[PDB]
Amino acid sequence: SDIIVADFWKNNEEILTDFDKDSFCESWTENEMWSIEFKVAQTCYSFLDYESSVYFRGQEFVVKQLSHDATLSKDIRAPHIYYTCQDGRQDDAITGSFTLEQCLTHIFKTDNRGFSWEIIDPSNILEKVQQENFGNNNYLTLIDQLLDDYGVVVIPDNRHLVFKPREIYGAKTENFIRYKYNTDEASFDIDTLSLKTKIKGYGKVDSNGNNYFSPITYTSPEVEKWGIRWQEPVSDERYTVAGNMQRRLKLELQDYPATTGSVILKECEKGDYVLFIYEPLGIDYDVQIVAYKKYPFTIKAPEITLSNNKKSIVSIMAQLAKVLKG
Amino acid sequence: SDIIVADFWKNNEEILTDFDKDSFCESWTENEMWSIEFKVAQTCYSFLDYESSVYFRGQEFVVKQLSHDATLSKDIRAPHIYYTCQDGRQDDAITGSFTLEQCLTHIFKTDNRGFSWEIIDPSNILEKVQQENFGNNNYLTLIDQLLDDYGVVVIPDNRHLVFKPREIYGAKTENFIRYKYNTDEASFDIDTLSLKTKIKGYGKVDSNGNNYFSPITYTSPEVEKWGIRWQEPVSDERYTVAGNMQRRLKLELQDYPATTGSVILKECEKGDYVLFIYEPLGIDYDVQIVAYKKYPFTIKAPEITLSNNKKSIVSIMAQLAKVLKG
Amino acid sequence: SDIIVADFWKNNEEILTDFDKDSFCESWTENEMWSIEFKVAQTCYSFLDYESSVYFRGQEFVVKQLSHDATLSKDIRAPHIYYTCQDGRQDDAITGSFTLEQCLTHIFKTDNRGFSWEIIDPSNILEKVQQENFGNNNYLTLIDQLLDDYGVVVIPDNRHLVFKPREIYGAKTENFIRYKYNTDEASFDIDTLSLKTKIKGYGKVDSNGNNYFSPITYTSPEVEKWGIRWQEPVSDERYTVAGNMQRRLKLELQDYPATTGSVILKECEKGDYVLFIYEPLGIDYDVQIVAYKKYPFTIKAPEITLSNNKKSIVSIMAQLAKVLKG
Repeated sequence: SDIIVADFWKNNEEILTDFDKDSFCESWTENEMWSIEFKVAQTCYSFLDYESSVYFRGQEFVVKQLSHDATLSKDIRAPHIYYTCQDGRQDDAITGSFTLEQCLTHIFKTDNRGFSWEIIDPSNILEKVQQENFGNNNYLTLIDQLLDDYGVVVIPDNRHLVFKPREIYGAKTENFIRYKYNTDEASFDIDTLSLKTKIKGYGKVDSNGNNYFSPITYTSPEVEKWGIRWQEPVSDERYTVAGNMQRRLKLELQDYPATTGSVILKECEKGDYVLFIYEPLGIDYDVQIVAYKKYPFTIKAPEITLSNNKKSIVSIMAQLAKVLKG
Repeated sequence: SDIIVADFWKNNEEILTDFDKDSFCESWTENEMWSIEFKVAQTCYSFLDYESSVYFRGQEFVVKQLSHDATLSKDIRAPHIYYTCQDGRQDDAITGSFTLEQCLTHIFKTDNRGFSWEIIDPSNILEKVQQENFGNNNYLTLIDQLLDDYGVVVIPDNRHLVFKPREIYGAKTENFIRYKYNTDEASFDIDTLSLKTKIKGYGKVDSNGNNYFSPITYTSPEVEKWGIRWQEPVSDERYTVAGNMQRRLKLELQDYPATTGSVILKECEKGDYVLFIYEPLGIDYDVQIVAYKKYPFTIKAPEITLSNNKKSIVSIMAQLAKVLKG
Repeated sequence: SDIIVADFWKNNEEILTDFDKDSFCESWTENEMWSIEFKVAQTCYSFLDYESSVYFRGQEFVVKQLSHDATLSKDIRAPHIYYTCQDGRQDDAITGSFTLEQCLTHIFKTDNRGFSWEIIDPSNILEKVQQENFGNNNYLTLIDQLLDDYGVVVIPDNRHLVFKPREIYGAKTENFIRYKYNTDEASFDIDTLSLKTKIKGYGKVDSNGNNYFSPITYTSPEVEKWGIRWQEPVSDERYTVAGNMQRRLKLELQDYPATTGSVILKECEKGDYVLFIYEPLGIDYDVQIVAYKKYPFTIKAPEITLSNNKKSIVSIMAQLAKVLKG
């Protein structure tokens, strides 16, 4: 449980001591942020400043924000080392039918900046995507594109990046929520504003205005419950053949009420599933762990965010704003 | 005055009883929202839940947001049935010189989803608009485009949609405001940040860079009061002939101070006009009813929003934020 | 120190008297706003209303926002006369390799609206920029483009506009801040989220996909301190030759921690430099005066904003939001 701090130049390293244990917070939100924040009061080299590394439970975080007030007090915000990949650019672009492996190779070919990667896909879920000018961006933006293109998640262990198809990210647990109303341990925002039961996927349109392939349709089994309601189609001008489009549609269709909540659950479990039972209507569906907030040096339980909201993290935060406002 | 509630499946229907009469709110804002919200406390089928219909004064509202707290309390927000047209998509697109009637026909040809429409235009104000790829969107977005293209308003009576030219939407009343300053019954934000007196309308430019027609200019009579000040021109690449452009310009020019206020007025009157007399300068101009907020089960007078702000509803809300802040 | 007010029509002019001296505020933020605001209580022509001119220390401000409450009180917000150039449009566009002088001439050729200009560049820093369709916009938007294209600042003296290369805007003062932590007189937000040490500049790409010239690279001397970290490149499709690109890159690279603070300093000094010494790491760099807030009729010292944040004024305000929140 010792925290280690090193200056950017790695000449001063020590155990961090003068920090507020109740301040100390580790926070993660799926594909948005992973950071630690804490407050230190002091009473003589530099160990903790901009660009210092802070080592906590086997992971490295780098000081990017730091306040100075005066004894003296500093409030640190340190994003996980993963986020430093944004310092890298791949200006070169490639076009063609490529695997995730070929794309990741493209990102890091000229300067890997200490990053490595692997793809875990033993069932061969993934397939090629037709890239057009893949590149000309910073490494993080490029990775984020791949996540969307291939239907994968990235799980950083320091600068080693593990990519997995969404299907094998998170396992079914034995946790479940029988939801009748909000409690101390579980509060949810639920709506049907985005409830849809059928969606189309369209590829490229030729110079004559004709489609390369007939659009793909994906229909939820909940079409029986709610009737046909059309989600905005996926339209991807790069696809001249269906490719992974069908799976893309199923990944995107919001065929259950958008449900986002903050819970205390009864280990690391990013992406793990909890069965959500919406009791008033007897409708059962999975919600996933999409965020956490830990105070590891206190007796507080981790605060977990569970969601099935496929739209966006901003849509998820809107729902949580309603949860917090009450 | 009985409210009726039916579940989505129409197997349970009843008179709604356990609701907070002071909570009960009907709100409308021109081309933005129309909803009811209320709170119900309970102490056994499902009647009121997601996708339930709530019938109030001859109109249908559908539960899309619902809170659950615990006795038990639920806060409902139910947009008018009109807004459910967004569940429909017209993926097909059409190009050509079309009437509003032809466009509306296009929207609902494959699946009307229970919607109908009519156009009331006895004076033949409306004309054709040159559409390019009209379609490929949800029904609400398409309708909103038509409102802008043709200079019309839509007035939903449940799923029956009445379209009217802006000229015959709202009549001149005998209400007037002699404005010297803000009172309990009328408070206004007024500015001249967007005050303009002349505007141009441009159509398509050809492959050589030449315009299909010379731009149309519309000059306010207030050019005598304020001098020439140029509004951002209308530019519409679809127009190869003037068409309805001149009228478009007059619909858009903000030739009076942008004036937005919340009033209590001394029936349904959406779009009706109130004469606004800006007393300090002796300048008279019309403001229109663009929103209301009713508490029908209380003795409170409807709160009305009057505006002549042609920019946007966000611009109108900015002004009201100033009214509310004081 | 007499304030003079004239109505828009210039028939009523007088010394302004019934105003709250503590209310009276002059505020400037670099290329964003320059205004006065004040409150007047009254107890009879119109002198002070919408479009009135308010003359303060040799500059003209025009009333655009005005509140009315009731004795009677009015809160005025009056942007500097410079901002009225937005009432002018240059619909015509030009393409070619042009000097700043040729562009400014283009803006004001048809109707100068009382504006004049001059360029002060005795060292001949400025050069031609390849314009494509320069024009078709309001005068302020066009000026703002030129500021970015040519690397210049505009310093309005009423409607006379002085343009200067960034190098000769602001001089080195003898003011310095030895920063260890925040005090009553100086509080700063500092981060390294945008810290970059190398950047590329790209021009036009031809029909075959090849660049007209090899990209230009600019490397900070701080690459020795922080390592190579790539900023988003400048990419300008108009450039078929390097032109002023190298200078553009140096103008844009954020090679020191983004540092924004509110200070009381110990005359007009827009753009003047203060040496910022970040004491904990012994890193010295310039910050510039980018905003002020004055209460000229009080004993309050001007509040100055110092920054070296090259991203945007919104990025600068974000940092100040952190300063204000604490």
